[PDB]
Amino acid sequence: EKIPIIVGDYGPMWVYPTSTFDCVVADPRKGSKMYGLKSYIEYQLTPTNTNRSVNHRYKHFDWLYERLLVKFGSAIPIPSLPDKQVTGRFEEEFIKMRMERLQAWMTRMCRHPVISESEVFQQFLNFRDEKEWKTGKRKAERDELAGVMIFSTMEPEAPDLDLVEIEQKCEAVGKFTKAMDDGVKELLTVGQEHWKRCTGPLPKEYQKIGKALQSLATVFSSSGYQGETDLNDAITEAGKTYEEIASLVAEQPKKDLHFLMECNHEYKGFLGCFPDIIGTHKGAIEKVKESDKLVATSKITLQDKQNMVKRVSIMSYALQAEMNHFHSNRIYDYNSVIRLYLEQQVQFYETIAEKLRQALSRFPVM
Amino acid sequence: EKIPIIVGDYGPMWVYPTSTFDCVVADPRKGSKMYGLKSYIEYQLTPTNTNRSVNHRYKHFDWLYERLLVKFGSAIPIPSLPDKQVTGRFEEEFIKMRMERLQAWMTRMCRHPVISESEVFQQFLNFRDEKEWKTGKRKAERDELAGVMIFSTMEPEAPDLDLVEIEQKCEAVGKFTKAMDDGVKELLTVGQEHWKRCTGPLPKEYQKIGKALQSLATVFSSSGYQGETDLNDAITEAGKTYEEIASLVAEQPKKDLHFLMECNHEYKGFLGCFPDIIGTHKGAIEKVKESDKLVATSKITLQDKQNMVKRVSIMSYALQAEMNHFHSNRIYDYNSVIRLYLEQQVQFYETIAEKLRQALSRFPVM
Repeated sequence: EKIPIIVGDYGPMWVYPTSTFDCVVADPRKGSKMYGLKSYIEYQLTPTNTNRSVNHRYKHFDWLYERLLVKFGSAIPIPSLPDKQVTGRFEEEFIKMRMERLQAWMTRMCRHPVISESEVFQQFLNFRDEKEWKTGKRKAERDELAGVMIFSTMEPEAPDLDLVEIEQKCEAVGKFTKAMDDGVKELLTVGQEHWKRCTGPLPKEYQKIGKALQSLATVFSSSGYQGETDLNDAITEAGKTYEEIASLVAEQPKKDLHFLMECNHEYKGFLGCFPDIIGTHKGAIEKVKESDKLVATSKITLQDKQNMVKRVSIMSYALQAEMNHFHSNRIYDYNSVIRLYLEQQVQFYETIAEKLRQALSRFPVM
Repeated sequence: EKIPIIVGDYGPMWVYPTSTFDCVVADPRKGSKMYGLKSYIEYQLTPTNTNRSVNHRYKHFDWLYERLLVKFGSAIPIPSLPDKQVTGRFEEEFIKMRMERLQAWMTRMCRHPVISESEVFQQFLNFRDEKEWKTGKRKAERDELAGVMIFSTMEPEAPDLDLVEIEQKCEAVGKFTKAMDDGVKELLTVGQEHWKRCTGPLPKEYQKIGKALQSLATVFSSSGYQGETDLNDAITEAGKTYEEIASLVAEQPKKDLHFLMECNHEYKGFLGCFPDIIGTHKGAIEKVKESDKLVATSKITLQDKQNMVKRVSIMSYALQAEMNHFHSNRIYDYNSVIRLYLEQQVQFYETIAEKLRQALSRFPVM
């Protein structure tokens, strides 16, 4: 099973294929298994590498998830699959957001140099027989090259680093991830906090204003003063213009804030995984310090000792390999969502301004 | 003393001069009257009609106020002079807002067809000797043509109106003013409410955001990942950009909301003069209903009766005359402040947008 690690300017990294490939997930189908009124939803996965489509119910993705988690979980963070919700198994909204989350989940895997070209993931996609599948699902479940053993399939195209060099790279990752986790948890709180404020009390204000104005115009109109008519219209419109800004405001987070939040959630997810991934490397590095203590107590041999080293190094490269894939994608992701949030923001203010500028051009120069 | 009332399409109205004139008030001077460390502030009133300047301490305006109130108070609402404040007699802020309120107060009087061309108001302005003034202040205080008597100087260039027609115009004014008063009191509340929200909790938010972002960039920068540098700068700047929006926001009401509020206060003031002002007329109209009852009880004569009528009509024309001056100016005033508030609003949103659009363009492109 080929899992190579090469070095570079940025340091170790996986070998990214030259012939990249993604995958689409849509067309919420409906399929069946004698139970009466209990038909599970089925999605369609259309790879790009070969155009040959396939179907999969949510339960199969969960299955896929556990496999990937069990197989590489000790080295590669595995994207979280969405929760198992409010018993709303059948309408527009539900399938939509779920299919949205599955789409993003699939693309993550497809983009991963190591996962995307594994047997389990691959066979998960390209399969014809309704039984050619059962065979794979079976082969998958008996693959003992999982857990820590996955490192046994990795081949570093570089020298050894002592136990020392290993422990150090471990600490580093552990300090970055904890830091970024703490950092994203805030960005998430203020955002959720700002969100809650733009969809609630803020609109009501512009709503109270716009109404306050309109009632006043109504009062002037009862004045019964010769020589007026033009103003009460300008006023009344200003109010209605404000009411629309109330709507525009209360309906904006769904166009920008939302994406910024989602991106952060996805990442809070990757981060939540390091607590585990880091405890295993720590134990591994700690177990390699006893090498000397062991060799002297005549428990193992120098060859056994030297293996423990060349072996725990592979671990680092894999956790070096994984981070390098992380950072790579982190930098791309935040640069796109922020770029997106701002753009939407801009248009937002620009739009409001134009709305005011209109009600304005209704009041004479005097 | 000429105080004529003519009729028109809109009905009775004062005779507005053809050669209009305003007056400026600025340059907070400092005068002295041997008390030691007790020098009262003095303002400078520069009429436009003749360019000859004059000085006046606040105490003199109060004096002017009482005179105008005593003289025409039974027919013309007299703008309120600002309160007598927090014992902060000497700095930037205080004199500024006070001088602002005096300026607007003077312009109100200058714009009034009846007040502007009265002896007391006029002499208040154009006077040379430090004694030529004492003479006027003296002449003013002995003018018995005040209170109800002011109507004796009014000349209606129109026929007589009957008690019925009178009571009706009275009710009307009473219903409009009460209505508009109630209406402006709200516009004032939401505004004060919106104000308090833009100078407090709202900025703190954009402040928390901008900081949340900046801490996060700080965390990424500790990552120690080969292949990044450009993003943490874009992020950190976005935060600082938000902090500036916090300032911009918390500092906006002073540029628009403020004028809109002030205009409403001034008017809440005219309205508060309600009452008094339409229950001398109310009493007058009520006293004219007893005309018949009297003439029959042989208390007065038909000639006496017919006088009461032609006489209470003059009152209406003078009042009616007052409203027509009110509405006239009301329509101009609201059309200018609203026009002003919007314009400022527009620029506000336009500015914020431009600020975002900048942090946006810090975007790479990768």
